[PDB]
Amino acid sequence: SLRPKLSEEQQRIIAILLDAHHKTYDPTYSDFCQFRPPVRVNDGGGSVTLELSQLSMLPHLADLVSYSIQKVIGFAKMIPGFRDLTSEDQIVLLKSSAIEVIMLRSNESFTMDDMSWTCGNQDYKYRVSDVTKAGHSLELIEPLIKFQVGLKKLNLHEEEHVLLMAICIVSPDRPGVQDAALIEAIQDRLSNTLQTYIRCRHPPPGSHLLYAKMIQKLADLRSLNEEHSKQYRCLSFQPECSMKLTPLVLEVFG
Ligand SMILES: C=C1/C(=C\C=C2/CCC[C@@]3(C)[C@H]2CC[C@@H]3[C@]2(C)C[C@H](CC(C)(C)O)CO2)C[C@@H](O)C[C@@H]1O
Repeated sequence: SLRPKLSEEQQRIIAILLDAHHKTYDPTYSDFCQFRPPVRVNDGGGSVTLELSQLSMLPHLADLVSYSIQKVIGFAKMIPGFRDLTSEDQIVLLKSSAIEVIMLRSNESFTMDDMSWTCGNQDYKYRVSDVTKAGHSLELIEPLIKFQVGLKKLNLHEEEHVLLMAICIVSPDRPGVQDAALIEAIQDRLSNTLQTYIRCRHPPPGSHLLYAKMIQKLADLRSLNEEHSKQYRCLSFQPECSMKLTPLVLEVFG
């Protein structure tokens, strides 16, 4: 019922997060041509044996994800309060949420026109088929696409988008966290900002239980995270796979 106005601090938090995102997410994807080139082998049959023997799209996608992890680290460092955490806790949070924030931020390039992550010409258009060419299976891809569509349909304001990523990163329920109380205090400040923003700036009927739906996406992400982890493990068993990855990727997912 009540719709309190955003406090000055809350307005500041949102401005800071919008700015952090604009500085770490290039909507033109102009750096992508610097990654190792994408290669698409003929795999109309979706052969696991062939996909693993080649891993043709892995070098490019690994570079894309490595690049993205670097951007997420930069984004996180700008989250109000993040710097108040110990170095040890900052790293724990980053490593555990990296893949989830990547899935979230990727929703910006995802398009329902053809269910792909379109980052430019045909060369930089990523489809389910490209993900399989990188060693992953439908067990991850299927729910990932469903997740992207579900997120797209929430029609989030950029303010809600950046707050969701911040809330995802600053989670007290990550294994290995030291000061969970502090992390939770920081997360609550962000969650309260999101709830307040939704209540006084998000017009209906898109505001109906929007917060609950957003929180459910965070739960969905935990599942996707676990499935990606299991599959990455399997992928890492392929001889010479490390050379197709990057040191940052090896560390975060290793
Ligand atoms: C990265 C970003 C973008 C798209 C995200 C995608 C499309 C390609 C496949 C990805 C990268 C998917 C998200 C997860 C999925 C995954 C399952 C991860 C996996 C990585 C590994 C092999 C190491 O296991 C390869 O496929 C583009 C832009 O919006 C920026 C955003 O930052």
